Amino acid sequence: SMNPPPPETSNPNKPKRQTNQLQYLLRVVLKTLWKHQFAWPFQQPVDAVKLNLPDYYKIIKTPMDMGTIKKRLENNYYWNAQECIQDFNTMFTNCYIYNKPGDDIVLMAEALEKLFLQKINELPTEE
Ligand SMILES: Cc1cnc(Nc2ccc(N3CCN(C)CC3)c(F)c2)nc1Nc1cccc(NS(=O)(=O)C(C)(C)C)c1
Repeated sequence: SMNPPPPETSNPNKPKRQTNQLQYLLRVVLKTLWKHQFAWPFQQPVDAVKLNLPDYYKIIKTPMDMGTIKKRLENNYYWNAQECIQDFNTMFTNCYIYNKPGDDIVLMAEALEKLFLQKINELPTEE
């Protein structure tokens, strides 16, 4: 089962703006998570062909990954921090939906999510 096209990272029809919270999401949240030892499965779209997971995109219909999020942030795709936080949450939820408790990938997601939430807990006051 073939890979779908990746999620968009630009869209001229979508409104957007720069906010101090979005800057933090790139400079602090994304850039820190990227360096975590367990980041790598989440740095690009899942390659379900290479992994021989032909049902991955049968089950995950709203895929999301940190490579996509990074590009969206660099490309000023978002209107607000909540939109970006939603993409991270989609990424984590997708992992917990597809995999079994106790799977290595779930342990990895959980560690990354712990760090994410620590960073979001310090999200600066808006504007
Ligand atoms: C984000 C995520 C969510 N859920 C999974 N699940 C999952 C399930 C089963 C297996 N394996 C596959 C091989 N097979 C023999 C045994 C079962 C499995 F490997 C993973 N995996 C995720 N990410 C990931 C993990 C590893 C490797 C890459 N590599 S990649 O090519 O996609 C890359 C380098 C482009 C990120 C991604």
